[PDB]
Amino acid sequence: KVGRLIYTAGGYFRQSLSYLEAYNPSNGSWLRLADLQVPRSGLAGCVVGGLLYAVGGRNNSPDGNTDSSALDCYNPMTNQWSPCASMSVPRNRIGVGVIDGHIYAVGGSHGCIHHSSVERYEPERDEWHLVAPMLTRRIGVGVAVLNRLLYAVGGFDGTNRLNSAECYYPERNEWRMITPMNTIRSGAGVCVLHNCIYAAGGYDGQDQLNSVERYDVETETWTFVAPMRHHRSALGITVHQGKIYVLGGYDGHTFLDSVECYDPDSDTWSEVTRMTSGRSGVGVAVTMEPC
Ligand SMILES: O=C(N[C@@H](C(=O)O)c1ccccc1)c1cccc2c1-c1ccccc1C2=O
Repeated sequence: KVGRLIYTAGGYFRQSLSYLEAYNPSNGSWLRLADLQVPRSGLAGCVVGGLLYAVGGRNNSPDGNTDSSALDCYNPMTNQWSPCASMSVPRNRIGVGVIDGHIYAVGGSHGCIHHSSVERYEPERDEWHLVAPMLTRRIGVGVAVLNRLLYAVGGFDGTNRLNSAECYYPERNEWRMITPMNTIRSGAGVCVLHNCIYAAGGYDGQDQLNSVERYDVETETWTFVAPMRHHRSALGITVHQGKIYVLGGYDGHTFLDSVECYDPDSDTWSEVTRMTSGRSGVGVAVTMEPC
């Protein structure tokens, strides 16, 4: 269990960013690692087999905006990125979850197109294949996996921001609606901790949110927990050693550098570090330290 870092890839501040930086909770240090080959915001990060994957996003740049169909792999042992097979379609503001060593890419946008489509990547074969689409088109969607079931939470369908959520049952290749959240959330951070799916922050159509709610997969209810110190949309999120970490985002005024940590035992958030610069739209995942 030792030696793991929180990696943050990409993001946005004025333009999309290529940064890969890794935080060590055991000593408070940050490392700057190999830049992404292409800057991207609105991507997602995940880890399979000790390798960090960066999925989708968009390169917002002075010379144009290009939505990304890319899958790229970072190996901490070599500090190098390698391209993988690309997805069927570009997906900005994507959500991603991993089940049994397979990466699911969910929703996202391509220009004015808001996807309901979903595809699954097989690292051993370096292939993507489409699976059943969601019941709702969702961009800015939060995704997490609990008990080998995949959840898609909130987002924007092209007309309205959403409080709805749905679950994918892989052995039936089928999506079903679950109880909706109490709050509309686009661009929330969504993760799994213990028996619950958490949705932290986001934008409700009027304001960035500091509230946080969790869905108990047995009781099918959403319950609010302690709010974050900062309102934030387009935040990064991950879980490490039993605590939720939220990174960056936009608070309605500033691109945040703060990283907050949620302790479920005390139901409290604390500010634990700051990124090297404020940014939104990052991808985040946990794997072994490099070299
Ligand atoms: O929170 C906002 N927007 C969310 C939405 O539209 O649902 C969203 C959700 C997910 C990804 C991107 C955006 C929002 C509202 C007004 C002004 C601004 C933003 C914003 C967000 C991120 C970076 C910069 C800004 C910014 O200047």
